[PDB]
Amino acid sequence: SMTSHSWLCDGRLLCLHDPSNKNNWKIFRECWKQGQPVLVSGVHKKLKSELWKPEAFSQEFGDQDVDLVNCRNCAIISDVKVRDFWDGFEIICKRLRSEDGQPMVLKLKDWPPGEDFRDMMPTRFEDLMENLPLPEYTKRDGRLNLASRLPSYFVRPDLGPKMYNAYGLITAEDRRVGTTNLHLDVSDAVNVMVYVGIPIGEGAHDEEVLKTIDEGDADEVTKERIHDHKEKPGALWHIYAAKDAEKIRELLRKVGEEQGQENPPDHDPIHDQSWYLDQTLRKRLYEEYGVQGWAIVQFLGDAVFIPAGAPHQVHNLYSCIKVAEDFVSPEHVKHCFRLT
Ligand SMILES: N#CC[NH+]1CCN(c2cccc(Cl)c2)CC1
Ligand SMILES: [Cl-]
Ligand SMILES: [Cl-]
Ligand SMILES: [Cl-]
Ligand SMILES: [Cl-]
Ligand SMILES: [Mn+2]
Repeated sequence: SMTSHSWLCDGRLLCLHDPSNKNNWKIFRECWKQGQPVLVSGVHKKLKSELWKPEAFSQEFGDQDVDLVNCRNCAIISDVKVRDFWDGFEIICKRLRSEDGQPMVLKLKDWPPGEDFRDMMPTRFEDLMENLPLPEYTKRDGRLNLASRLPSYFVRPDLGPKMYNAYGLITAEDRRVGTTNLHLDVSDAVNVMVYVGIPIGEGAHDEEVLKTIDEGDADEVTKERIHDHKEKPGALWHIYAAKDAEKIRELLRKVGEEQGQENPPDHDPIHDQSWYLDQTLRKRLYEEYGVQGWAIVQFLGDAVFIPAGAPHQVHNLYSCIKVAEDFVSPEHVKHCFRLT
């Protein structure tokens, strides 16, 4: 039977089922006030699927100049054409190769660039913004979005949205690498999975994905969602409460010193965006500092709500197109205030 919502993370994560239900705010606002992330499923069913395909981005925008990142070693591939990324998104025999002769796991950096999404892709901009869940929070002029209403005593988010495009991580060694390293944002955000590409040709990485989910600490109901085999999994997230950010900084200063890094006692390993918490580090955070997080598998059409100040990291299981919008809820406005 259709239902309004369910729970993941053993009851610690709200999952809303109908992205356009006018009563979602009643269930959402209690969890949100407590500093929890929230998941909303089904947004892909609201969108024009032909606007969110890799082949369309390559056809329309392929001659633009861009930089890529090699996810395995953080090397920058400078000043290549955006088609060199898009044409290898699903077809492994078309990917740029490292020296070792393997196909690379690449991230497309800052594309569309800065605040240019709306000007470059007006039809994509309209399709996303008209279908975002919790619209009183997430639309540029929603009644519960303070972004347009705050003085300069508050850090205001840039004009969005922002697209996040990267290949899936493949090997056993890749399990310890991030697509996006551990960081935090002073604004709230909603991140929507608009396309998942599951490859062919050398796309025999389905088996190692079914060991990542597990070691990633995903709950039994999420696992039930993986093992049912009805929906496409895109990315594994770990999110931590804003209140636990300093304890995470303490762990990462201890680990940096153990690994012979030479850092001042006050430096900020979360702002540096240089760490990915692997299974070893997540267990050390729990055992040594008493910190628990949320392990979230984002499927096609899932919207992840990330609270302001909450440290978070992202690991792509398959090739993903994500689109994110920043907003400033009244519940979390303290995180962007410039004093005390
Ligand atoms: N729409 C659709 C059909 N989908 C094909 C891909 N399926 C898949 C493939 C690899 C891993 C996991 Cl968990 C799921 C899900 C069903
Ligand atoms: Cl908070
Ligand atoms: Cl467009
Ligand atoms: Cl709303
Ligand atoms: Cl990163
Ligand atoms: Mn972020």
